[PDB]
Amino acid sequence: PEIRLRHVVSCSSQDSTHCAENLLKADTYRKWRAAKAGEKTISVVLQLEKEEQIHSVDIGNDGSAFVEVLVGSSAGGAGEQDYEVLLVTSSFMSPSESRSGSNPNRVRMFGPDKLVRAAAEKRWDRVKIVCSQPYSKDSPFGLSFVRFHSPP
Repeated sequence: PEIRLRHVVSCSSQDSTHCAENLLKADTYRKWRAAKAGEKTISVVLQLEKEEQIHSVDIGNDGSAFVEVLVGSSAGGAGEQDYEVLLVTSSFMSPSESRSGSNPNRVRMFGPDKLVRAAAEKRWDRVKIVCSQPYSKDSPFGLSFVRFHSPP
């Protein structure tokens, strides 16, 4: 079942139109992008409506070369050293593509086997997504969408 996202807890950088809020539902066809070109990495923390176990993760790219997903809890606050990695840094774009802007919109699905199972074993209510683009400072980058699913 698709996990429901309540609100955006924090965002390192976002556009006035392509803002973090756009990721709360994949339904929208709305994107999240950096306020500016040339930020090597950008970040958002999303709050789930309830604490849940994550089974699968779909990522719709939008100009990023790498994407990482970490999981955390709103309970007892949430520190830097507080987020567990759920999906290790995954590639969506090559240096060449990143430089030329080719295939920025690649969508990739990550099932239970491609997630780290220590983190994937537990329940969470916070979700941190980190996007990187070290190969090109020419354009704003981010995600098109993100879908989390609980176990069936």
